[PDB]
Amino acid sequence: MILDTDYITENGKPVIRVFKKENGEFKIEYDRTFEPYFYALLKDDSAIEDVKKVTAKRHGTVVKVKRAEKVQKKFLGRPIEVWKLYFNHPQDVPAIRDRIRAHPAVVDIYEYDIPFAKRYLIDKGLIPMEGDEELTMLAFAIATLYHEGEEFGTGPILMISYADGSEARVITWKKIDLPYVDVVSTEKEMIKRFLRVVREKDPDVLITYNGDNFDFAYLKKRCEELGIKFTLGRDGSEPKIQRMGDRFAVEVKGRIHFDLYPVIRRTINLPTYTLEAVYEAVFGKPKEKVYAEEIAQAWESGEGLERVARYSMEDAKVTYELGREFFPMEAQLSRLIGQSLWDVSRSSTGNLVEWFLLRKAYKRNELAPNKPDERELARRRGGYAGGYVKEPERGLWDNIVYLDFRSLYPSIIITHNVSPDTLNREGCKEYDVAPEVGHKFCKDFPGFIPSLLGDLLEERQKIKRKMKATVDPLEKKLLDYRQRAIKILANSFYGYYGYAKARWYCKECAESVTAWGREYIEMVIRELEEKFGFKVLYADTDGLHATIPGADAETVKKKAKEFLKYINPKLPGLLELEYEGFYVRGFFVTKKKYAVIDEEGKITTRGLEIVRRDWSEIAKETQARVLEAILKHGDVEEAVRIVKEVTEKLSKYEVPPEKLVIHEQITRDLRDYKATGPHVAVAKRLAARGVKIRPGTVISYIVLKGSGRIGDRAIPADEFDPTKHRYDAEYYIENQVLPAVERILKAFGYRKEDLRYQ
DNA sequence: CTGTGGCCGTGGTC
DNA sequence: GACCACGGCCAC
Ligand SMILES: Nc1ncnc2c1ncn2[C@H]1C[C@H](O)[C@@H](COP(=O)(O)OP(=O)(O)OP(=O)(O)O)O1
Ligand SMILES: [Mg+2]
Ligand SMILES: [Mg+2]
Ligand SMILES: [Mn+2]
Repeated sequence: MILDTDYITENGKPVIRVFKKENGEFKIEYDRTFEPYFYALLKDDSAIEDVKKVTAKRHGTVVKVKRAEKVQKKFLGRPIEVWKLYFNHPQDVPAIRDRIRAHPAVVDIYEYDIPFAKRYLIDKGLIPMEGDEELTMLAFAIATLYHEGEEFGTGPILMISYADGSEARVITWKKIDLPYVDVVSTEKEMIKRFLRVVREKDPDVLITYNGDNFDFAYLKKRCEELGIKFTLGRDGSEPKIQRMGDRFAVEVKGRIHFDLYPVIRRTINLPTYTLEAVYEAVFGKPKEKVYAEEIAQAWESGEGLERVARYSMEDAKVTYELGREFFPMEAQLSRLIGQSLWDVSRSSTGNLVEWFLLRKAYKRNELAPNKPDERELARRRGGYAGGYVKEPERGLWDNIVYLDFRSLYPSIIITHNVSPDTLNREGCKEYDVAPEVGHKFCKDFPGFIPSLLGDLLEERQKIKRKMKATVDPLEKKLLDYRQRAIKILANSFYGYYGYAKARWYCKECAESVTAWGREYIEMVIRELEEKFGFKVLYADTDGLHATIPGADAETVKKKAKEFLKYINPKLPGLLELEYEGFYVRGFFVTKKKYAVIDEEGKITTRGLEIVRRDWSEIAKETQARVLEAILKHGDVEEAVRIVKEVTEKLSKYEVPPEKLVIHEQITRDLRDYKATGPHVAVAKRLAARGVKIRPGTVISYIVLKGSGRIGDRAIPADEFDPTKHRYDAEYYIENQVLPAVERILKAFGYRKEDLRYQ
């Protein structure tokens, strides 16, 4: 099983290294035969003579074209002649490429920015993570001495916990009478002890939660301060701090550093992303949090250190368990993209598509288009029309069926062959004409991307089957995640068409797909309402809620199933409308915002404050009980009672601070805020106190009593003291709770005045 | 930073 | 007050 590739340099020449685990044995395979290259398109092949003489000087050594050879390839399906330019070292490519491209006789150059080790994986047809090979895994975590306002890594590490299938232990340098703690003499010894555990357990995978940004950087800092070599790689090396825009990523050569945070952040929708919060959401159970001041208080006194050691040990065990649960998803993705697990688990979905496309293109002999330059970027800024959203019938509706297209946009792309290599192509024999926008797509031969989406849909269907059959709830949720991930990947191929930085960019494709989406959903609505007696209550892009007014439950279900048997045979190719759900009661507040209740009493909520991270819990909690009182009890006067009790509770300061907190992400550098809302305001004041804020920081705040701008009244959550200053009960009633519930109770004739406390 | 459609609170213009 | 960009997050 191939884990990774890289290259090192020996004698000025590149040597590729393949990291493999075969029959339980770790191997490093060396390939010295592989030659970096890119392609050049010429006005005429006589100019190759002059092009071959281009040189660059890098670090006082002349760089030259090692060898040129004329190759036949295809570009968007069409034949094309290019010159393959080989070189002696990968670094030769960035050094010479601009000067090759600037040559008068060179129309353009191609595939000049593919990393050499990944070029090797693609060109050699190697897929990481294939095989029954069993990998070993080890998680670790750290607990550190912390005081507000000190530089990173100033305080010593106090404990390094670690966990795998067998044990879960804490190394520390103070005496903790617990059975999983190993006390050693010094911090330096604690670390050197951790180093040996890893070397001797020899894990294939190293699992952390935010290790890319916290744990490994702290360890590196302590190692420098204590004079330790931080030897974790299987080749003896220290961890390699790669860079990835605003964040960092940490490699550990020969092993897979599996950092959970990017995957969890991508998969689970939480207001905050503490390890406790993530653990709770995946496994159901709570995790106690001990705090940096608690930790430091215990350490400087000797007392209460066993709560800290337990907390440390649970971090590792929980990290390991999260690691075990999500690893199969990342492995399969690794196989589907054809890149390392280390990459795919940190990759944007754009780069995942790009890397999948590059690999398939090599197998098809399709020269890849280039990422756009700044001028092509600017001519791609135009938008295009998206999906049809129907304004919902409002009020309370009974016996609601939900009908929804399977994998709609991918299914359109495949059925109508929507690809840049088939758009207005040649003199073709059959085409499909997109409605409204008119683009013609050749049907004589399969388009590049259309020919590839099918298998992604099968893979999802296969996982979906496994999911619907699985009874163990934990395994069913993880399987829900995997099938959602493959669905988002497949839809990302559609979005890629309209992605400005995309290689195989194609706005006509993108807008042809949406336009077909609109035609199909509107045809279904019209057939439902004008010929089968349904009232469509709501509809979005490719799904719709519908009922037969006045009919009983079993009539709606029977007529809905009848309609599907009628419509699906008139649908072309993979277009298929699915029976997706039935609800005894539902009500629709606005576009994107509704709630429905199934026959078992499960309320499904979409879009409403309940589901958002950035409303306070007290608003979300009240809306949930209102929703239950209406949808499950039909008792609207109880809903009202609920609201008035919560408004009276806020007025009397009887709601705890935690339900008052608001969570809002900083998405960009503070300097770049054209408008400064409350969360930004709080952020800027922390930034002024020397507190690192970066895109992805989640700000937690409460607004205090007062008036004026709300950002003027707002404070970090951790800093609210109910004794010293009281919270803005007025704010939470009129700006949080009442807008959340009145958008529902409006439909029953309640005005805000009916919900407040006198 | 895969796409567009959309709700909604905040606070900057008059 | 009206007007209305900006920003955040959600439904597809
Ligand atoms: N994250 C996304 N990125 C891009 N396009 C999206 C995304 N989510 C939804 N869309 C588009 C493409 C989908 O075909 C269409 C309708 O969404 P949806 O019904 O949720 O998915 P789907 O039809 O592909 O899968 P499913 O079989 O679960 O219904 O909206
Ligand atoms: Mg569906
Ligand atoms: Mg849908
Ligand atoms: Mn669908």
